[PDB]
Amino acid sequence: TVPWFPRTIQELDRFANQILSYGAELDADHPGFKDPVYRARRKQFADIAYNYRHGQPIPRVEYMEEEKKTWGTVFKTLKSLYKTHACYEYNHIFPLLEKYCGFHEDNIPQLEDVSQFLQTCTGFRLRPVAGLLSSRDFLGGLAFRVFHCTQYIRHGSKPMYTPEPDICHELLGHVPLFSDRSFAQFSQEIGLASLGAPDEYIEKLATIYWFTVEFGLCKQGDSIKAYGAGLLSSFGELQYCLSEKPKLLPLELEKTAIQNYTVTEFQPLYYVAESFNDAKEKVRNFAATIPRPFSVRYDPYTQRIEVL
Ligand SMILES: NCCc1ccc(O)c(O)c1
Ligand SMILES: [Fe+3]
Repeated sequence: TVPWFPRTIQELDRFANQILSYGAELDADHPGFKDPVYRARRKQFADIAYNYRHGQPIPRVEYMEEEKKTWGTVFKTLKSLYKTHACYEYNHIFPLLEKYCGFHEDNIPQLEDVSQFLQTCTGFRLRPVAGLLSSRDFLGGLAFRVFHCTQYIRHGSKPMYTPEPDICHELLGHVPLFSDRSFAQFSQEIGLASLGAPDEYIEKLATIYWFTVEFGLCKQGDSIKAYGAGLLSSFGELQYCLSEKPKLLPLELEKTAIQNYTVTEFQPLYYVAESFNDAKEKVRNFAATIPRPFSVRYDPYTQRIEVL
């Protein structure tokens, strides 16, 4: 039968009891695996996420000097590339994040301040997430303009590398785009298409998500710029994606939806969007082909999904 999905924004609280409990930091391969302090610090951030409930302010955390040093290294190194590689929407908002959210080399911004700023721009809000959510729950949150965000940071032994999302990736990669109204509507359309969709389509939407929100390129004037969070938080791939090496294809969902990708090396190919409004339209058309015995609409006044 139709798989369950949240109908009010508060029902998102039901996701905490549905994450992968044995996370990446438990693998022998993780940069912080033999470090017991790092291991305890991760447990500490996971307990904060676990106990969090919709509507509460996100807890503030005092980051250690070692964590701030890792943040500073990542921040200074990536910052040099945005003016020439990042899409206009990213560069337009960055100064405001520096002024009101504390985006600076010496300070890790607190999620509550960032979430309030996003709320004022487009109504997006953040909630801390323990570990790995299923694609279904992760995309479902977007229908409500809710982004599940990590609050921990990568291990300091390898500042320019992370095998998973961490706070540098969320703040430098995702957050700036969620400040833009058109990108916000586009992300939300992906989430709405996902509600009650059969598993095999959830995987298609997760693949579309990967080639847009995480690794998307966008047309701007007669140029091409990065807007994908995974590119914007990766020093090496951001430079590589705008060089002559990768193959570039126009965003076509029927095709993008089944494309294979790897998470371990630079992407051999990227899809280019004409604009976020156009990508939004393509998602809405694609959602029409998903076999669901109903239709959905979000009502921002009461924060509930209406099932038609
Ligand atoms: N679901 C696979 C892991 C994942 C999901 C969403 C993201 O934004 C990200 O950076 C990584
Ligand atoms: Fe991400």
